[PDB]
Amino acid sequence: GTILLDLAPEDKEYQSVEEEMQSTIREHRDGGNAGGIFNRYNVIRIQKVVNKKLRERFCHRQKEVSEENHNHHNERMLFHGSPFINAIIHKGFDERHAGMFGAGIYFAENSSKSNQYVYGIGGGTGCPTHKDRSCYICHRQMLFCRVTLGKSFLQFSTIKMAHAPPGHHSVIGRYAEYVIYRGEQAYPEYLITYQIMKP
Ligand SMILES: O=C(c1ccc(F)cc1)C1CCN(CC(=O)N(Cc2nc3c(c(=O)[nH]2)COCC3)Cc2cccs2)CC1
Ligand SMILES: [Zn+2]
Repeated sequence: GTILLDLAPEDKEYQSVEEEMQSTIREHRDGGNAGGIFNRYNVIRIQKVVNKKLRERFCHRQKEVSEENHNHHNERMLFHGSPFINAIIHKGFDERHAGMFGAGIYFAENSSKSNQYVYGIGGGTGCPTHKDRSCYICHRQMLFCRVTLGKSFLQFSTIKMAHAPPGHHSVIGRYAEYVIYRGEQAYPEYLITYQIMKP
């Protein structure tokens, strides 16, 4: 099954991920409505996710994508946030649960943007305990994942697509939203447990 590797705060790895999480905070059109109001996370712990089977599907899909894209993975580390993280680290991303660019699995370069989703679309009703979307008490989680974009399609309006266009493997949707339509194309590498910190 899935085991979690407990990175150390003094790990050059750990540090690299918190810096990506910390440096990609930004302001959002909703004025902090969904994700709450903060300038910085209090990173409780960072964990590397290890799953035999998920690595295998990810590796296998990696080859097909490659053959169809001048033999390049075109992989990327992107943040994903969801109320579904527990199932994702245990069974991987599932497009059968899959928006502005169709029935896909969404990622983004800004940790803050994924933060909006940890309690659901538009932040839902905030933490279960304090019903607070800006809650500074409750621990949140997100994922820094390896994503196989393959040959990306670029959409510029909103479109309801089920799969990437032929010859493509992902959709970059315009801030850009990274969308794949196959779970295998993302592995959930880093489980991040954190708090938003009152400014
Ligand atoms: O893989 C999935 C899964 C796996 C296992 C399981 F048990 C249940 C689902 C699903 C597949 C559909 N996914 C769509 C999705 O990612 N949603 C949230 C979301 N949207 C965006 C970003 C982000 O970080 N998270 C970042 O960019 C902006 C869009 C949109 C959302 C829909 C519902 C809640 S958030 C959400 C996860
Ligand atoms: Zn709370």
